[PDB]
Formats: sequence, structure tokens, C-alpha cells
Amino acid sequence: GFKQDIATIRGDLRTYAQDIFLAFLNKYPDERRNFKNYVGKSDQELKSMAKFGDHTEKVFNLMMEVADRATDCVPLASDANTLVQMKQHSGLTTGNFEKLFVALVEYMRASGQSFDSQSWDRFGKNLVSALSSAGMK
Ligand code: HEM
Ligand SMILES: Oc1c(Cl)cc(Cl)cc1Cl
Ligand SMILES: Oc1c(Cl)cc(Cl)cc1Cl
Repeated sequence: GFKQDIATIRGDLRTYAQDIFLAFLNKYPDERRNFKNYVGKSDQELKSMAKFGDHTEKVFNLMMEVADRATDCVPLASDANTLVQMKQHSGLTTGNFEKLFVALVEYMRASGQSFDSQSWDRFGKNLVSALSSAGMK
């Protein structure tokens, strides 16, 4: 289920984070244009840039912290606050997050594995709603 999925992801976090972020960028090419250093790069080119590995790992670590702290796929209000607050996220609407989760759920459904895709969909929906409550437009 959802808690096991967190362990599955954590066990090979950089690999999952990279493949899921690539799925996002590839499904939603306009979102790539917000990452200047990743424009004009193939999947294998990104996987060799240090900030790409590092940044994906740090994003997914935080995502997994938020997932682990959630109750029944509902994140903590305080976690939503952090995500709205972060300087890094001053550009963003909740649409950006919705898209990430669509890509994540699709990746999970396509993978060989017994991810609880439905729970990740609900978690994403609940995170988006918590981001609105914490003030993201
Ligand atoms: C639950 C979802 C997400 C989490 C946990 C998360 C977390 C983070 C973290 C920890 C960083 C800092 C990375 C670093 O400095 O090494 C970051 C940076 C960033 N995030 Fe997110 N993020 C999420 C969703 C999104 C989405 C959907 C977008 C855009 C579509 C986005 C855009 C960015 C951008 C542009 C930065 C730039 C940091 C910089 O280099 O200045 N994030 N995010
Ligand atoms: O920074 C991101 C990562 Cl590492 C993965 C996904 Cl799915 C989306 C974003 Cl916006
Ligand atoms: O370099 C980044 C990566 Cl690969 C993922 C995200 Cl979400 C943000 C940044 Cl700044």
C-alpha cells in the first residue's frame, strides 16, 4: 500500500526521482522551460548533470517526508505551508503540482510493480487542496 510504496521509493530514491521527474517533463514540455539548465537535453544528458540528480533526490526526499507524515493520504497543513512558502516555489500554481502527480500516478500504473496508484492520486489531490488552503493560487 501507500506506506510500502514510500519504502519502495526510498530504497532506490534517486532512480525513481529521476525517472518520475523525466516523465513529468516529457508529458508537460512547457514545464521544462521553467528549468533553464534542462532545456535542450535528452534524458540520458540530464542523468549526467550533477544538479539534476541532486535536485531530483532532494525533491523526492521531501515528498516522501510529507507522504510519511500524512494520515490516510492527507498531508499535514504545516507541510503544505512549507511547500507554498519556499522561495523556490514563488513562481508556482497548484496546477504545476497536479501535473506532477498525474505524471507520477501514470508512471506507477505503467511500472512492473504493485504501487497503490489510487492512494498516490488521492495524496496528490489532497496535497493540492492543502496547498490552496495554505495560500497557493
Ligand atoms: C510535492 C511536490 C514537490 C516537492 C516536495 C518539492 C520540493 C522542492 C525542493 C526540496 C526544492 C529544492 C531543491 C534544491 O534546491 O535542491 C525544490 C525546488 C524547486 N521546485 Fe519543487 N517541489 C515539488 C513540486 C514542484 C513542482 C510541481 C514544480 C514546478 C512545476 C516545482 C518547481 C521547483 C523549482 C523551479 C525549483 C527550483 C529551485 C532552484 O534551483 O532555485 N516543484 N522543490
Ligand atoms: O522537481 C520535480 C521533480 Cl524532481 C519530479 C517531479 Cl514529478 C516534478 C518536479 Cl516539478
Ligand atoms: O533543479 C531542479 C529539479 Cl531537477 C527538480 C525540481 Cl522540482 C526543482 C529543481 Cl530547481
